[PDB]
Amino acid sequence: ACTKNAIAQTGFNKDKYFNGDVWYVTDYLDLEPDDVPKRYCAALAAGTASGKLKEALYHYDPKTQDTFYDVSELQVESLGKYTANFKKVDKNGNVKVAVTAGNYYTFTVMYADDSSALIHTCLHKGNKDLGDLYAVLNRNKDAAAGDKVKSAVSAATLEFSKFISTKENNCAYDNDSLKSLLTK
Ligand code: HEM
Repeated sequence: ACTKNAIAQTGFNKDKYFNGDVWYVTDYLDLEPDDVPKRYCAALAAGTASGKLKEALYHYDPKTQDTFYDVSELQVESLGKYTANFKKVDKNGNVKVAVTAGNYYTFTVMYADDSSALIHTCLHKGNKDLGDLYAVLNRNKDAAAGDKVKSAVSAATLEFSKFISTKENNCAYDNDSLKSLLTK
């Protein structure tokens, strides 16, 4: 179960974050892991599509090769804090698993600038027991985390040394499909 009420960035610039470009997860902190894929890859695109906040997601397990895509409309709770009911889609946006109540994640942008971000998410999927996940994002795949986002990790009272890197994972990303999924 999740335990954190993440605080959104003061002065969060929604149009800059939700600009249609891709964010790569470079490092993450799961407060409730199991044995787990310590090795894992994720990226998202965040945009506005004909006046709706949207996110497209891409997950790739570099060992199992398990790959899946999602699209969500984000509903606003407050500036920088959203609730996202997701649908699993193929890369072209065709629905594989419809939106359903109880399949949602929350999404809080704790820090963002033009290149980097720190987010919190709490995923709810069926009767699954999931915990808090923090992710360091970058516009450039595998970029080393800079001092602004690392300071934000510290300011959240987290230890960056505890985050797991995705940079050494033989990750590959379908960023073109993320971009096009925004409309789906
Ligand atoms: C910004 C970040 C993230 C968001 C918003 C996110 C969102 C989601 C969503 C919506 C699902 C369910 C998709 C579906 O069933 O249609 C999912 C599943 C999953 N995610 Fe992520 N995720 C993110 C980052 C990560 C990271 C970095 C990892 C590596 C720890 C991760 C590992 C997983 C796994 C293992 C599942 C499968 C859950 C299950 O079905 O048992 N995710 N995620």
